[PDB]
Amino acid sequence: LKESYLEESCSTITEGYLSVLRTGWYTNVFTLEVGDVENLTCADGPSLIKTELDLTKSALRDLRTVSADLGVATAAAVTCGVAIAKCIRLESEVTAIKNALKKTNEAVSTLGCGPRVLATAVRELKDFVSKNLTRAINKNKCDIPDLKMAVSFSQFNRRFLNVVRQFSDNAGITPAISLDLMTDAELARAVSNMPTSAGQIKLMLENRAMVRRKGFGILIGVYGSSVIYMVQLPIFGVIDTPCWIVKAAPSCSEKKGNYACLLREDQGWYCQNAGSTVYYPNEKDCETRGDHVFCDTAAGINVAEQSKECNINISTTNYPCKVSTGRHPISMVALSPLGALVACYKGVSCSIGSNRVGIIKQLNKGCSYITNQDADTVTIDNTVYCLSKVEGEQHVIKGRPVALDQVFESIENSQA
Amino acid sequence: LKESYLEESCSTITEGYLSVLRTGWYTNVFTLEVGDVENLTCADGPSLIKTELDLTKSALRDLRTVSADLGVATAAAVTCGVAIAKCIRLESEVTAIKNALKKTNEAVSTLGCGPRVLATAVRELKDFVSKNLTRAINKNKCDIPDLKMAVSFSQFNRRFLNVVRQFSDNAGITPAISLDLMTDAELARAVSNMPTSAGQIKLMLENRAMVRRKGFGILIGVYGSSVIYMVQLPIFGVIDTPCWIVKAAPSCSEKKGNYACLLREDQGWYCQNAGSTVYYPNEKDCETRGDHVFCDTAAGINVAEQSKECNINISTTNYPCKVSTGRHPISMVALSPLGALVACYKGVSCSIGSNRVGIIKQLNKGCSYITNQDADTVTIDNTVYCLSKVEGEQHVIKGRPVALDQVFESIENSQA
Amino acid sequence: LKESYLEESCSTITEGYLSVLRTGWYTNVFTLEVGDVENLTCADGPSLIKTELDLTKSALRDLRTVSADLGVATAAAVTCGVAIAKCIRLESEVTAIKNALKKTNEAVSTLGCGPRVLATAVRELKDFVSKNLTRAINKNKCDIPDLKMAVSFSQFNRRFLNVVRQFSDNAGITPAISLDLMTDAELARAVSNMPTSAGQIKLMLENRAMVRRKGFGILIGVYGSSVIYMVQLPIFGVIDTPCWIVKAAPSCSEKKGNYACLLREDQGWYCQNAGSTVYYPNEKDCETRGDHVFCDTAAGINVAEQSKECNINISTTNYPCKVSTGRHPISMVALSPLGALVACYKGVSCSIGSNRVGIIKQLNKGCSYITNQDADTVTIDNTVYCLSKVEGEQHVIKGRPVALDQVFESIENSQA
Repeated sequence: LKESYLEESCSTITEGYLSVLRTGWYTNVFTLEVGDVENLTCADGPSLIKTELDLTKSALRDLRTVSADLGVATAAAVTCGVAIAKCIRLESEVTAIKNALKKTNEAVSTLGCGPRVLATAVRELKDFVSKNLTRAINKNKCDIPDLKMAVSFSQFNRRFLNVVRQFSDNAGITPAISLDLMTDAELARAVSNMPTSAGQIKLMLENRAMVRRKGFGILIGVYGSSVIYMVQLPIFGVIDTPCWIVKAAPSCSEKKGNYACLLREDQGWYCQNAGSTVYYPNEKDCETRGDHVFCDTAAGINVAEQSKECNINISTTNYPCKVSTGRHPISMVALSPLGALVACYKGVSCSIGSNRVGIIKQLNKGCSYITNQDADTVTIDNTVYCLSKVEGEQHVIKGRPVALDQVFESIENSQA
Repeated sequence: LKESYLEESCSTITEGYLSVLRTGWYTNVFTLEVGDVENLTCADGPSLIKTELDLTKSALRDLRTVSADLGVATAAAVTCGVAIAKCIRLESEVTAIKNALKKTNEAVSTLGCGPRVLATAVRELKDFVSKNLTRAINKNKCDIPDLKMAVSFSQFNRRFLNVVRQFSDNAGITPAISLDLMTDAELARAVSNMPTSAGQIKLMLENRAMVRRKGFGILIGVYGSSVIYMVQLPIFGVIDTPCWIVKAAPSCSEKKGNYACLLREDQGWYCQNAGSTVYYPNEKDCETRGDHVFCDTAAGINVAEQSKECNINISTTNYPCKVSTGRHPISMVALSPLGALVACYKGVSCSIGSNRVGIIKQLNKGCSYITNQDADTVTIDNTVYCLSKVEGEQHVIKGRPVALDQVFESIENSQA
Repeated sequence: LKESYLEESCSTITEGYLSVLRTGWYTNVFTLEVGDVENLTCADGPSLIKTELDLTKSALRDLRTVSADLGVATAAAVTCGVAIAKCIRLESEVTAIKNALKKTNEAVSTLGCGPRVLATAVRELKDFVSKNLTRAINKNKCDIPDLKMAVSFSQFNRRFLNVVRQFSDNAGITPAISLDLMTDAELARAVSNMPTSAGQIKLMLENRAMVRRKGFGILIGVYGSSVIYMVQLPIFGVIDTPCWIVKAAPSCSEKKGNYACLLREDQGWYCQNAGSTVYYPNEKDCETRGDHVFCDTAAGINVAEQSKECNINISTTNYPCKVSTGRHPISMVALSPLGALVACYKGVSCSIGSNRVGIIKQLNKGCSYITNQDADTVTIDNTVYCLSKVEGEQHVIKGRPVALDQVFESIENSQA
């Protein structure tokens, strides 16, 4: 909640973060009973209930014609998911978990390889198909005067049909959990049943939309009158360790109308997990929510603890800070948590504006750091960048503005 | 509508374009009245209307469990969008705009920070919930013999449920405007109310599907019986300035079975806006529609006016034309507006075919330029490239085929 | 089904593949009859059937307000698709194919430019609109006591409305075929009608979900009471030629706490088609299904047959094997078909685990090759990588671990 501007490097650092680290996967297997619906037929000619039965059977048979045979964390995670659809048909665990879920609509159970996985039953469609609807469909009569029967049917199989749309349209693995895959109460029962300490399950529950976004779904298959799928939910088994984030902007010097520029390439996320610092170089591997930060940890890299020497004595530091270099001039804005680093050079015009006072001042050629208490908006030409009004303490560390040590090594080698 | 082939560089230039430049964002805030639907309950056991009420209340409460806390133009644009959802709950402007939209279903109004934003009301669901439906749900009786009441209910809340699907499934920010977020008449009222000159609003209206594609949606929140969302629509405030587009293909020379190749890296879009030339290096930042070109301008870079010297005297030119170089042979086709540059080298076979005459001739090893009046199709091996039949005048500029001046500087440095 | 581990290069090769090569596009044009539905109006005030008619007419008119004007294979393919929507409105082939599909609901016919394209009719909505429904809507009376009429209407136009959602939401070109664009029976009739030999159509039919994923849809337009769209289905006209796939992992050597590392950059897919070897460098250009491999061939590059000399004598080989080089240490796992190459260096811990025995052993610093019969899982720190249990024969080829010859050329040039 305390941000430091490195005057010496035209850069920012943002501190004060709590990890929410994805360390594992929780499997919520759902079983949707459709019922013995294949052995029902409408022979009283064309009918609305007949059209719904033919639609239901066509979507079900279309799902029975379905068969299977990236940033790093997700690929290791998918290898997990495949492992669980496999061990499922294994030893017909179906038969086992089937016996286990007749008894109840929600239960915990160790799978052949599964370490006590979650099983949730949704049987409304079979009971309706079996009880109310199948008695009205005995004797092959569907143009019944009971129009109520047709409307209950299209409403109750709607969840299954959209479920079929969601599985047929995405070739078996949705990237997240829709409210039709798992409602919120079922989502909450599954999130609540995860194996971690109290603060982690409670915190994951709060922001359960992130559990939705970071999880995904796998088709297991159709067996008779049973619909089977599984949802992989990220277990954020690690919370409240230090994280901090690093931003940087181009440092350019001009002599005689010509430019020499350099830029730090160590932007992105850093976290202190298990005695090492993990770098999440891409934005998408981590995600902020207020003061808490959600990261998939398998997406990070163990880097040496050496990054604080990149702030204190960056030229003279022992680990070589990686940088790139350039020969022709640029201009841009890298927005920061409590401001913006604005590199505004000849050829562009930059300004800061206020939602209360209007444009305050055009901003200077060179590297400038602007605070989000200072301005409400920044503009470069016609590109508009507005800014947040979030509060916290900011600080300036005075100093004059391939591995960077390979740039010093390249210059130093060419002159002797 | 006049294309020039640069024989001297194996390259094309396409001229004759009218800008449609995204210069701003128009905010269309929608208010969907759901009604006082929470205080209705069905106590006459399980029912179709009860299931619809429980579904409606579950989707609404699921949306009440929703909370928040890339090519450059879009990120600056999102900072806008966040600014507007913030200033909305501010000073409960809700209460203000609420007072303002009771009076009418469509109106203009300055927001606390909003410079006269658009407000659109859609109240059908509350009035139905309140008038026809709530009187039939008094006294907690839902298995009524009026089946008409249940069908009007599922049809009228369908817009809200798909609206809920669209907001719950995308974690609050859709990338575009579906016909369920904003119908065409509401889309047209909002596009029509934008702040620019007549030719721009009329032209944006024509191709309003691009306004759909370039805009996006933000969830604001649920308050009581009111549903609130906002749609950011791009204001293409700039039209009919010169744009032109540059394509290039590999120029390869062979000696003794060995290749030396070079390629211009200045492909992409160029526009003359406000005294500078803006380069849109990625295709997606600009989009053609006939003779008009749609660009998001915040996606471009002010480059010096020096690019025409890259055509006249490219080796000797003063700004250094950026190029890359290579040592091992390749082969490819870069399709152009009125043809194709085909670099066809040893190892591949290339041909042009006609939909009328069939294969005309196999095309030559080397760099060839083919016109879309010349052929209907071009093939390299089994990769098929067909071509358009669009008309306009083509011209050949005769000439023998890191910054390119850094390639001349590198060769020139190594021999003395 | 026989995998070779190159001990000499810390690398894997997987052999035993059957091509399923996308060599062409099959066009399935669908014609959906909506009926003369515009000339029907409901004047008996507000009604459910009236709301459905107004919705249907609003979605239809919204689709009448729709107008148009990447990894390489797809872009050449889209130029195909555009060619076919063009030649369609040409010579009003509509009128021709219209005459041709009155006679039947499915037929083959050469288009003006089309080489005998497929036409499929779906007319249920017009016949219902015309026969049962239009007689009940004569005399402008929609609040009829027949509630059955309203439910048949919303069910029958549902396919058209979701069809409209799918076309309005994606700006006219879906990336694949939903079950609502083409049901499985229509999908099967179209796949079955493709121009190739028996083994190819039969095999494509098996895994028709890949035909779905690799095809896409194009809006042609609305004319009166006729809905028109086309689906481009990939014709995998080539099957059962040799393919093989190459993986590699970093080879690192340490001296005095310092690292020198190199890595082969020739990972990806290789196929023997038409006398040349085609390289599919990106995963997405090819896709495995068991022992068969699905590739879009226009996505590949003709490379010289020289790659087997990259295995036998890679340092001394004549074509220069492309490699990159590095100066600072890394650590990672590249999973393989029958195992994993695990480069585990100082700073990380790696292990293999078993679903039966538990963690077997922590894995060694250095380059290790682990078989999927050997372990069920591998872990680096907290990043979990599990593994498959697929069977086949593995083999080790003993040997001590820019173009690679440019790395030998760079070292060799700097010392003399």
